[PDB]
Amino acid sequence: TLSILVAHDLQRVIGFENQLPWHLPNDLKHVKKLSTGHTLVMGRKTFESIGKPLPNRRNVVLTSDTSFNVEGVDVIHSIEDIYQLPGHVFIFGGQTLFEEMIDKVDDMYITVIEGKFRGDTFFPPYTFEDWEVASSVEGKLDEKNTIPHTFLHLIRKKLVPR
Ligand SMILES: NC(=O)c1ccc[n+]([C@@H]2O[C@H](COP(=O)([O-])OP(=O)(O)OC[C@H]3O[C@@H](n4cnc5c(N)ncnc54)[C@H](OP(=O)(O)O)[C@@H]3O)[C@@H](O)[C@H]2O)c1
Ligand SMILES: COc1cc(Cc2cnc(N)nc2N)cc(/C=C/C(=O)N2N=Cc3ccccc3[C@@H]2c2cc(C)cc(C)c2)c1OC
Repeated sequence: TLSILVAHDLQRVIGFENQLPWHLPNDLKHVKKLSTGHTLVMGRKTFESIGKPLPNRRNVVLTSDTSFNVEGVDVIHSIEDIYQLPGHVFIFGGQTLFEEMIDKVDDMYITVIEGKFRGDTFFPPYTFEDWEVASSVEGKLDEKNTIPHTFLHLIRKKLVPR
């Protein structure tokens, strides 16, 4: 399976100055539970923002840098390399990789951050006419998680005659 994994706000903001605009620990635990034991594919800028690979999963970084080499990170240099990765592959970001892959993935795990943040990077527009809501689960709010959010699992709809 090839999946998108993303958090975006009410206006599809995903980042500001190479950081998540929001502080929401519950969504990082969501990311952890979905992607442990599988593969994350991310662009170079997204990797440098995190700074080190996330433990207990394959970390794949897409870059044009022939010199790129980080311990615990596998490097690919073209989009076509993604389809050769085994197992469940999650497209992890950022805007550039999302734009290149949104028309190719089987499904999307989207955390909708129910707010309006200042951003400089965005998830591409998409329509629920094209995507079936396999599940929609409201995140629970508490002391450390104060922004309403919704976990969506969207599966691409099949085009059928009538
Ligand atoms: N909210 C979320 O769920 C989420 C998730 C991830 C990231 N983000 C945010 O997204 C922002 C970064 O997005 P971004 O688009 O600016 O950067 P990005 O997609 O993370 O990285 C872009 C880089 O990836 C490499 N790349 C992309 N496509 C390629 C291709 N076809 N072939 C070879 N290399 C390729 C290039 O690296 P080189 O220039 O080294 O060749 C390119 O400069 C950050 O603010 C981050 O916080 C948000
Ligand atoms: C730009 O910056 C980033 C972007 C994204 C992309 C992304 C965010 N959300 C959605 N929904 N989709 C997305 N593709 C992720 C991250 C997160 C990286 C991070 O440190 N952990 N993540 C998972 C993890 C797994 C195992 C051990 C440690 C972690 C760690 C973490 C886990 C837990 C349980 C709590 C905390 C506080 C951290 C990121 O760094 C801020």
